[PDB]
Amino acid sequence: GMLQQIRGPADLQHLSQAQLRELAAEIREFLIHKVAATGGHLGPNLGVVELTLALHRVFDSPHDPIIFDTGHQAYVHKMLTGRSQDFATLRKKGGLSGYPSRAESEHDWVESSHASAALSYADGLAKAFELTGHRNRHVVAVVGDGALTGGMCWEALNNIAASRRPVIIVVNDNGRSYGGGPQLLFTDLGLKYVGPVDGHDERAVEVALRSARRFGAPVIVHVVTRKGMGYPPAEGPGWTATFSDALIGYAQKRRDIVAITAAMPGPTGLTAFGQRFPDRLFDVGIAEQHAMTSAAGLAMGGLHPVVAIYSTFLNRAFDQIMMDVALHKLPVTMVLDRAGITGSDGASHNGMWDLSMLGIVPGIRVAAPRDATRLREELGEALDVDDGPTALRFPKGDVGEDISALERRGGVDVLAAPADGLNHDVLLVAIGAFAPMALAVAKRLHNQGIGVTVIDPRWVLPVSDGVRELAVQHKLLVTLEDNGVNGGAGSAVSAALRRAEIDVPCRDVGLPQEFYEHASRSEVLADLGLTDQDVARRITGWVAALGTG
Amino acid sequence: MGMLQQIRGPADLQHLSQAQLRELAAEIREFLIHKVAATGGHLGPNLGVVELTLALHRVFDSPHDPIIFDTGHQAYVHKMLTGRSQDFATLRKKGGLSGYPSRAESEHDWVESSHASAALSYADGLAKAFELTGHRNRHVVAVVGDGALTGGMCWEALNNIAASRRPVIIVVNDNGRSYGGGPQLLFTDLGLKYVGPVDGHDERAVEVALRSARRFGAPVIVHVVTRKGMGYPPAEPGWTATFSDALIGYAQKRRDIVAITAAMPGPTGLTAFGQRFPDRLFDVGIAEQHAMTSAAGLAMGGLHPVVAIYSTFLNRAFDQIMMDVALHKLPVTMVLDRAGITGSDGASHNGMWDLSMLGIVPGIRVAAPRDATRLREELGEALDVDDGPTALRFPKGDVGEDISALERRGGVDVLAAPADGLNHDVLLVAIGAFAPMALAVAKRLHNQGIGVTVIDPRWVLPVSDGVRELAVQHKLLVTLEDNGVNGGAGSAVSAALRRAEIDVPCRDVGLPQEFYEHASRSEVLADLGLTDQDVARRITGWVAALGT
Ligand SMILES: CCCCOP(=O)(O)[C@](C)(O)c1sc(CCOP(=O)(O)OP(=O)(O)O)c(C)[n+]1Cc1cnc(C)nc1N
Ligand SMILES: CCCCOP(=O)(O)[C@](C)(O)c1sc(CCOP(=O)(O)OP(=O)(O)O)c(C)[n+]1Cc1cnc(C)nc1N
Ligand SMILES: [Mg+2]
Ligand SMILES: [Mg+2]
Repeated sequence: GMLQQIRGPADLQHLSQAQLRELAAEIREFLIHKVAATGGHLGPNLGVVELTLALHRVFDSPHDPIIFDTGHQAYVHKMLTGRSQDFATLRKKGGLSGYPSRAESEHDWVESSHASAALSYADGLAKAFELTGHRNRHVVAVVGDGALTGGMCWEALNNIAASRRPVIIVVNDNGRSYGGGPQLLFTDLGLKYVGPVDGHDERAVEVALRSARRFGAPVIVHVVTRKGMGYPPAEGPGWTATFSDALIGYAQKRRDIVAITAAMPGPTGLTAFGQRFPDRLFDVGIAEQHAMTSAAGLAMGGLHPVVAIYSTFLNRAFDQIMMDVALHKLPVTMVLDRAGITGSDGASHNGMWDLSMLGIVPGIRVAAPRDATRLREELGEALDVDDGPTALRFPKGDVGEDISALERRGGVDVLAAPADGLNHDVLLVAIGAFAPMALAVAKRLHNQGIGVTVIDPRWVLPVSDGVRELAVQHKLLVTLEDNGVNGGAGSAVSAALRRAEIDVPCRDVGLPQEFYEHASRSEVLADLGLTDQDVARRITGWVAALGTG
Repeated sequence: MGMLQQIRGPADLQHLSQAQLRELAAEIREFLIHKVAATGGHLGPNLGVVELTLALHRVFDSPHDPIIFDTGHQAYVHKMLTGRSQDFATLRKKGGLSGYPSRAESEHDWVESSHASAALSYADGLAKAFELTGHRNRHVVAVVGDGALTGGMCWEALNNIAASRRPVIIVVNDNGRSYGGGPQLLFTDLGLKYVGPVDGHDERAVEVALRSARRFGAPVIVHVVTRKGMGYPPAEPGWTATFSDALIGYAQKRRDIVAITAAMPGPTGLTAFGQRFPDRLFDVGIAEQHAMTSAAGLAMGGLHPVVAIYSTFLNRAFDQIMMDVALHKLPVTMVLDRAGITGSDGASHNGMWDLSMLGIVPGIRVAAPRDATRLREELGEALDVDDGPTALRFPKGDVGEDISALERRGGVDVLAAPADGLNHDVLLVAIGAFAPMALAVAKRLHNQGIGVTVIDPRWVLPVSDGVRELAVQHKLLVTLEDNGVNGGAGSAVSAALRRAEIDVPCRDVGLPQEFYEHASRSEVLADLGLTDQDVARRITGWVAALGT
């Protein structure tokens, strides 16, 4: 049993090639059984077993930093750096992170899962080691073919190529046979190129890595791997499926609708759209910037693009939404799935920034579906906005059960009104998927004699006349949102009331503006007090304090 | 008379002789010098593309063939050849010709954004649209400078363009080398057909290359070498100077300070820093994303980077600030010059987003200097924050005399207090460049018998204890900021008060969340009612409504 004997990378040093073959087979058996139980990125990690062995046989981590781009493929790295006994807890609260973690190991450097950044870290680290006079530190960046489609890699390669400071660029390419990688050639950029190397020939990978280190300047080592290598399998109604079906339905009648994904046609629900309309689906790679600006170009050509990008990753396209789409008043609809807490993938995956970021965009119209019917209606309304950008945001998981409104008042859906004998005390503005929690809050407060109107504004931005009209009829306004509080929906509602000379007290119940550790979505929300029990308690205290000072 | 006056549109070039195009180029240069020299416009970049622009409009049929300029500051010759040569007396003036292409001005203009490196992405989308709508024989031409080509968007776009035979012609206008600011990487062997290098001042040779590209039937790169300022040798007391001097002084003692610019060492005040510490200045090209994440890597190696990027361009680095710097709690200081209204470059240049964008970043610390001494002071404080990102933001132009405080309470500077005998009616939270306005507003209100405390919070984010402590002592809080109101400083102050159970009425006096047309900074502010007269009037109304 060799895996159990690996205390750290140096224990690989004197293994025979036969022993390394046996060890790699032990590693695959481990991954298959451990990751099947916890969930996680099985396929990408099976693909890098020999690559990771070779990296830790040639380089001296962390004196030689091994930076994983995206970081979802560092399980083998963790198993070879003292953490093989920790995988029962993988991606669980308090357990092993699904990405590298500096708190777990000195061998881990970058915790962000946002792709294509590794080479930029590498350039800065190499610059730092020169400035501090550290001898013989070899920065190694492991970059997938998908990550290599992102613009950050081009900026970093241009900067790296301007210097003889050694950076070793390991391209982990599983988009081709020895797929989702670059269409552009990177054999002739002006940087030394080694390969293509069979990334499941462990000794060949070491030979190439050793040649790269000897060269003493920037070098690209192109390694070809197979996703899921060694495991054939790898080699409840959700919001996504409701979106997919609704988009197809609208596009059957409207030929001007096109769809764009940044490398995630399946997860965004666009695969089925492309099957029906193959000429109207574009996969631009891991390139959210180009997704949005190419959408602007499509709209300048008369089309109405639907850009489906998971909330957190849309951060990369802020300036394109602002200067390429909004400045030109172009009809681009953005669909942000995985909005709000996602939980298991940690801080860099939670979609908790979109309402705050999109709120800076002049004239933007943003909707947060509360259920399946409202996702279908609001998508149709967005597709009917022809003079500027629109966005829909909704969480991962089971679609919310339909909640029909008591009445619609200036675009706002009234979901609950104060019961007879109770007054209009609290206006609870329920954003998106928090409608059920708001209704439960209203029932608890009812039992305490506190009258609550629950509304779903539908179109959260801009804040509508209906919200302002109902706000003046209540004594306290509470916004409940699955988004960071800073610049979020609650702050936007407060700002709109004050602009309208309405000074009803407002409170912003949302996610504190912090980076969250991995846990289940329900665990994160409970730890933050985003439960109907805790929210009702807070509102009780605010109501009792009214006029006390 | 001359030929330029006879050019009604591009087709009037069609039958000119080579000798005539040569005379016309010289007339265009003389015109550009007459109307742009010493005005603040982009003379050099436009002198560089006289022959290129003539050749483009001799080969392509705009706008059936869209000609998309990257950045757009080099489209003056394009405008002269598309019916606007009589409009240059108004260039970059309120109500006059834009400094960038404008769809309202001309069917020949497509992209109005000045943010660089986006043209090829527009071009990919446009080519895709023409295919989907069945338009024949529309050749999309993107004119991309060598500097713009250092931006990541170009690589994403070229990757996508290369996946299709849809005709996109990539005209690289390279003035970073002689026939530097351009890519270090080669683009001769990307898998895309490459033509050149072409002498960009040989108008005939440029036409020959463009015709070869136009008939190729697939994407093609045409590499044209131009000389910035061709034909005009001269083209061939500021906040920024205060920053420059302060940074050099701190780095003399702190060897761990490094500076990074995204292709603007001169305008950001970093040239003088590199001259003193040449190993500690990095120019990463037009690559704000790489600037921030390589800053993260430098910080991971034990250094304290100072990233100087103009406010509006920092939008491009939002996710790197968030997931590469802030997530790792790294000590990177961001210095945002041209913060607030800049005016003459129009909507895509005003630095009116940074307080709103930065406020989303968990834990961030953001300062807005009110004067030179506070820039020096707050920069030093930023450099001493070792556990997360800091930012300073300040406006273009000259810095006036220091504004002295009456006292500092909880980090907040009290600039004025209600006169003896007046009540504490208004807390006027003056952000950065608007401290003089706030003091003028307070004097007007004083004459009306309204007592105002004016504070400079210095560190606007997070909102400080001092702001909360003073707010409860007043009947009204007004935040005055040179930033968009949505998610800006005023909304942040309001949110902090409400989180602390303080319901004192707050008003957010800032820039409406709109894209502004070009005009002078003072004109934009006046048009918005951001003057001490107008703001005092609004506050008078709010105070009258509260009574007491
Ligand atoms: C179970 C839930 C787990 C969610 O996490 P995910 O969605 O699996 C992940 C890691 O995140 C990835 S990997 C990936 C392709 C890598 O392709 P590539 O680099 O070739 O790697 P490979 O696996 O082939 O080895 C993409 C597109 N994403 C999302 C993503 C999108 N946009 C940006 C800027 N950054 C991202 N990080
Ligand atoms: C006096 C007021 C006028 C301000 O306007 P500026 O600052 O001149 C301008 C146009 O903006 C430019 S041009 C330029 C180099 C172009 O280099 P290149 O493409 O090679 O052009 P060329 O050599 O032909 O001039 C750069 C860096 N900037 C700023 C800039 C920075 N970051 C981003 C994302 N986008 C920008 N647009
Ligand atoms: Mg891959
Ligand atoms: Mg140039």
